Amino acid sequence: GSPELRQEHQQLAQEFQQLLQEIQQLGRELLKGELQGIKQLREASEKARNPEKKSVLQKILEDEEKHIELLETLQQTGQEAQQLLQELQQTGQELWQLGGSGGPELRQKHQQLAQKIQQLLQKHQQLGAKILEDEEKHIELLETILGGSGGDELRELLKGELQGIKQYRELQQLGQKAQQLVQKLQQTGQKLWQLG
Ligand code: HEM
Ligand SMILES: [Cl-]
Ligand SMILES: [Cl-]
Ligand SMILES: [Cl-]
Ligand SMILES: [Zn+2]
Ligand SMILES: [Zn+2]
Repeated sequence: GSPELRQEHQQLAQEFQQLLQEIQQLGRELLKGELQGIKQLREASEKARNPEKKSVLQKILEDEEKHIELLETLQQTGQEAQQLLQELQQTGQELWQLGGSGGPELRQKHQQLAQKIQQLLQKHQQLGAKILEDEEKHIELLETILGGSGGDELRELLKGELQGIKQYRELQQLGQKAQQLVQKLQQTGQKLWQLG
């Protein structure tokens, strides 16, 4: 009944708020690591004398720089979702008291905030998927230049890129969980209105 559904909706929102925090914190860890890996790449690229290696490392570096902008956009998208979550909280606490009374604008605002957060999480997801694909492409490029012996510095770059992919995967994993929570928030909140 409604008591149990209000409890579930409350619990889902608390979980969502924690997950959003963990996402943002991971983005900041991803920024740090990307910045650190770019330092190593720029040095390696500059020091490279083999044409093949130099050209590959320049393409990786070019695109890693672009990752910094994409990650900043991802973090701005997560912050916006946090701002909307605040508003869901305040409007939801008012809906707890008012219910369906008065005109529909409060109800609609809360539904519209939820729709907007779902759209932000889809954007965030897509931007993260774009970064992770390209990070994987840079693994494949590094492997092209890692034939034979030596390549010690290249192996260090590869190891860092592999740690990056681990983190990006975790980022997408949390985003998918967050999107699932938002679906459950929608379903439970719809049930709350249906039960009146
Ligand atoms: C991202 C999606 C959503 C989030 C984070 C969210 C969050 C919240 C929060 C924090 C509350 C106040 C809980 C409390 O009383 O302490 C609330 C209340 C409520 N929400 Fe949502 N909500 C979401 C989507 C929806 C949708 C789509 C609907 C309806 C279509 C809905 C209907 C309600 C209703 C009826 C209440 C009042 C009952 C209550 O306070 O427990 N919510 N929501
Ligand atoms: Cl260079
Ligand atoms: Cl070289
Ligand atoms: Cl590439
Ligand atoms: Zn990257
Ligand atoms: Zn690339």
